[PDB]
Amino acid sequence: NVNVKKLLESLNSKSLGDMDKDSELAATLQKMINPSGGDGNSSGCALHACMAMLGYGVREAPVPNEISEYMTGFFHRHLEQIDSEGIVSHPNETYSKFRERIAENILQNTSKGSVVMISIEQATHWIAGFNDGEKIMFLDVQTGKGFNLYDPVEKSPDAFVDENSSVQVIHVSDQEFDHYANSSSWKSKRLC
Repeated sequence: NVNVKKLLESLNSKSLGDMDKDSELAATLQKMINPSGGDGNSSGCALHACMAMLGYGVREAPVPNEISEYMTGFFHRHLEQIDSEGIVSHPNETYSKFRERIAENILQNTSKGSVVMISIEQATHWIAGFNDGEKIMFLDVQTGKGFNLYDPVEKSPDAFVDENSSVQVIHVSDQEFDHYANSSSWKSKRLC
């Protein structure tokens, strides 16, 4: 049974930059949460990443035919935030700087140990964010990457972000995460 505290300890002892940390954790979680390497709707992976980082457990994300159990209606209280402008890239902004700037917004509006669901360009793609107290870790546990904007190719930290790129930071409530935790659907998802 997967102990997330001990993954973080181990990881945070490494002389790796923050992006590489995120990338390592996410690749590790991807194998557990998305073993099938599915590439459809990423919201369930991102939610399962959130659940894992909050200490509820590491479970396999719903596959497409399990979406209708719970994920189908998950965001109903957040539809306006998901459609809003959110945080828009600046011209000539590198991936690393846009990341840092997203991170600062999240760190200012969230408390330590919290998580957020991050919509990329109005739900074009979902990633997760974990506030460890000093920094935000960005986790794409569907594809096994840290911060990305759902480009069809990998992007280095010094690549330029395309104009008008955006993310919407969705503050899913502690109630919403707990509700999921107490559902049949979560409980039938395979532990590990």
